[PDB]
Amino acid sequence: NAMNKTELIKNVAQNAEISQKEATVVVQTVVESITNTLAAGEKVQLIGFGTFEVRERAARTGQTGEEMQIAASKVPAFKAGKELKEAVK
Amino acid sequence: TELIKNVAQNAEISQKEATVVVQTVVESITNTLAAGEKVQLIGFGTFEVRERAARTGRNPQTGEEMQIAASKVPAFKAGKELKEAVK
Repeated sequence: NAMNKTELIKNVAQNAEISQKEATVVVQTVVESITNTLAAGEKVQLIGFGTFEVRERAARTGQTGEEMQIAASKVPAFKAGKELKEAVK
Repeated sequence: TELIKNVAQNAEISQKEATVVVQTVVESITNTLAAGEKVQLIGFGTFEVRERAARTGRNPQTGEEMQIAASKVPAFKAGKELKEAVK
């Protein structure tokens, strides 16, 4: 089935033929790196894969009927590259 | 390449090995997504494949019928920990 964090680490250890601990260090690093880049408002390309950035948002309007005004916000965003789009289709 | 720098630094290996190792991460994730399954990362977020069935629609120009093809879109859902850092 699916692949959680612990599953991914163990698949990286197996496939890169490094150890359980090294694999943990690398995946933890990928996670923390992207988080630290986006928190800084910056962009990060993980090539073969895609791009992570911060996407500025302004107010949509937007189930009682109501068009409440939702506030402007920064959210995270991922832009899949060509390789990822071709693997998955 | 700041990312590859953090890996070489935190794992204590060559930039070239950090390359290779990061490629492996990209591939598992890509392979799971390619199989229709999800990749779920505690305290970061989830990747998944947004599947949409063939539909028959309507040409916006002519009111004439229009097949709309099936699709498969790679998606990422950020979790709370990532959303909050970003705001």
